Amino acid sequence: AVGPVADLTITDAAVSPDGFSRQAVVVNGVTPGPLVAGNIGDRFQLNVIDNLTNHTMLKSTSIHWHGFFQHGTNWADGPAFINQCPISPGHSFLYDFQVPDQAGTFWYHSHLSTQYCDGLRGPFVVYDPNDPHASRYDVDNDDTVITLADWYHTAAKLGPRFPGGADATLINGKGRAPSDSVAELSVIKVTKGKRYRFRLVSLSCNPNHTFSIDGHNLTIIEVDSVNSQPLEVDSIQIFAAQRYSFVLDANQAVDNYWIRANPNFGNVGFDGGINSAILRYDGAPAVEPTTNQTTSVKPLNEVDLHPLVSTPVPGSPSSGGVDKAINMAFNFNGSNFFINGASFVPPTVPVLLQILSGAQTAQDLLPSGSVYVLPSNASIEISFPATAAAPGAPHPFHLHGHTFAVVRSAGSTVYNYDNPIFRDVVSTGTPAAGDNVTIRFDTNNPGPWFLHCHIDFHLEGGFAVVMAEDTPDVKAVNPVPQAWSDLCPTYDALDPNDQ
Ligand SMILES: *[C@@H]1O[C@H](CO)[C@@H](O[C@@H]2O[C@H](CO)[C@@H](O[C@@H]3O[C@H](CO[C@H]4O[C@H](CO)[C@@H](O)[C@H](O[C@H]5O[C@H](CO)[C@@H](O)[C@H](O)[C@@H]5O)[C@@H]4O)[C@@H](O)[C@H](O[C@H]4O[C@H](CO)[C@@H](O)[C@H](O)[C@@H]4O)[C@@H]3O)[C@H](O)[C@H]2NC(C)=O)[C@H](O)[C@H]1NC(C)=O
Ligand SMILES: *[C@@H]1O[C@H](CO)[C@@H](O[C@@H]2O[C@H](CO)[C@@H](O[C@@H]3O[C@H](CO)[C@@H](O)[C@H](O[C@H]4O[C@H](CO)[C@@H](O)[C@H](O)[C@@H]4O)[C@@H]3O)[C@H](O)[C@H]2NC(C)=O)[C@H](O)[C@H]1NC(C)=O
Ligand SMILES: *[C@@H]1O[C@H](CO)[C@@H](O[C@@H]2O[C@H](CO)[C@@H](O)[C@H](O)[C@H]2NC(C)=O)[C@H](O)[C@H]1NC(C)=O
Ligand SMILES: *[C@@H]1O[C@H](CO)[C@@H](O)[C@H](O)[C@H]1NC(C)=O
Ligand SMILES: [Cu+2]
Ligand SMILES: [Cu+2]
Ligand SMILES: [Cu+2]
Ligand SMILES: [Cu+2]
Repeated sequence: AVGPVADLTITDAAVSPDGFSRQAVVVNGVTPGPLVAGNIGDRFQLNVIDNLTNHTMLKSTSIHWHGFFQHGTNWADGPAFINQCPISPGHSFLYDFQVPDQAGTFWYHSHLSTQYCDGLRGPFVVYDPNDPHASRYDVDNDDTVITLADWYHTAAKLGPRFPGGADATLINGKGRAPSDSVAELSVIKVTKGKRYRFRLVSLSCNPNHTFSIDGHNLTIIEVDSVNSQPLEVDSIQIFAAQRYSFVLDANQAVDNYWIRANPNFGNVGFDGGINSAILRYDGAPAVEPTTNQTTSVKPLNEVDLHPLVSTPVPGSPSSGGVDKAINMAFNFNGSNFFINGASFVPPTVPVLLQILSGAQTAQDLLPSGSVYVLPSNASIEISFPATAAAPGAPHPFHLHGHTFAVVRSAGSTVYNYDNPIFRDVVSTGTPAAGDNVTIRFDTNNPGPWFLHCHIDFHLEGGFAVVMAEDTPDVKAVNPVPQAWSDLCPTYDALDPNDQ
């Protein structure tokens, strides 16, 4: 792992994770990029060096540190034209922030167009030397991070606007496309008798994945950086951008066992060993498993998750017992997504720069109809009713700068004002189940924070809004470095083909 103080060099390279060679966006030579790690309390100084040369995958870039509150450092959050102008090619920029009050499993990714889909994405872990779950496992390290990624043989800007699924699911950066079932698979080495904290991170641009391990159950103890009550399951459906820690007891027979991550669409199942990797106990031969999959009889259900430590829900025990309730009505017209009649188009001047330049009201802020001004020190409820009007369901919505209470989960008609799980990416379910997924949070974090579908192609088609939280305090609370002030002039000076 690198960090907390590190250079991250962004370049274009040839990679072949599934044996097919293509140009991708890589981080210190690799994709998924390297694990960034620190401890709770750390200051991170992550120097992002943009040495990109390929305009099709974008020569400019911007990195988001997914799940971090970034309190007082809203300028470092990453979304292009919300929190900064992109870094320009040939330049570097220092993201410099603290993580005083969080620990768990995160990730980092480009937040410029669909560039993370082209490879700029990797895992990010913040350890707790007082982790309340430490008694449950023996091993937690670089090799117990498990990444899932959808991989495409055509680049983001070159294929369909809304791809019908990936060529290959990669697990720790390797996997098979169904045409070449010879390509090397990832191996996750375990040792009989040891308990492992596996940190499962979905780096997905689009599909969700139903993750299982032949012969083993999984005890979930963390959900998107929030410590849970331990929950034993035999399969986990994990949506783009979500994270779970699970404990795996390596107390079965020394052998090879299939690791399975079946996407919701694209190449499904496991023929040829697609959608798979290998759990190899030490001593087992260097061969593919021959285990078979059994029916999941205890699948994860989000409603079954609860915080480890009692965490009151923001507001009061009633539908709309909050200071401000916002409903998000979805639409789609074949090319673009809309929220409450507005398809997001990034503004010329980043929302944060507009605020620092005096714009504190929805009337003054751009894009018009896409920015919701929130009062300070208030409870907020947001509902995302599933509708046939928004194909590509279930949409995993993400709120930057906050961890929220999921008061109503997909596939559940029930509202939990008592002990609902908190997380930062939530499936908004389907119109088939009449879902009306609802979240709550408190506005104690001044700044503009993106709220958007985490299917990158949908974000790109406009499926986003901005929550402009406590705009009158943004300037005082988030002092900006000169390097940040320099971004927009430099970017705006670029030829459009060097963007
Ligand atoms: C900027 O980044 C973008 C996004 O990735 C790059 O876009 C690529 O554009 C090229 C050229 O326009 C496209 O090439 C097409 O590629 C396909 C598939 O190619 C792959 O499969 C081959 C078959 O086995 C194999 O030879 C290739 O290997 C080479 O390429 C890789 C990757 O760079 C390299 O690592 C290797 O060393 C090899 O050099 C590769 O694995 C190919 O089939 C296409 O050909 C049909 O296409 C044309 C028109 O129909 C025709 O002339 C041919 O007869 C052929 O039948 C074509 O060459 C490519 O698909 C794009 N990549 C992606 C992921 O979308 C762009 O290249 C980058 N620019 C720079 C400067 O690198
Ligand atoms: C992961 O979780 C799943 C679900 O919780 C769990 O599956 C359960 O496994 C047990 C294995 O103990 C299954 O029950 C067995 O079923 C067989 C077939 O009917 C019976 O013959 C077994 O009886 C023998 O073994 C018992 C000990 O448990 C003796 O008490 C008994 O007298 C017999 O000798 C036994 O009942 C159970 O049905 C499943 N439940 C399902 C599928 O819902 C699985 O074991 C867990 N995996 C791991 C590795 O922990
Ligand atoms: C999903 O829940 C939201 C939030 O409760 C609902 O929107 C509210 O509906 C009632 C109408 O009976 C209004 O009084 C509230 O003011 C609404 N909030 C709005 C529109 O901002 C929504 O109706 C529910 N939708 C579905 C499909 O169940
Ligand atoms: C969908 O709406 C967008 C944004 O308003 C518009 O520019 C686009 O042309 C529309 N597309 C179709 C297919 O109607
Ligand atoms: Cu994200
Ligand atoms: Cu985020
Ligand atoms: Cu979506
Ligand atoms: Cu985001």
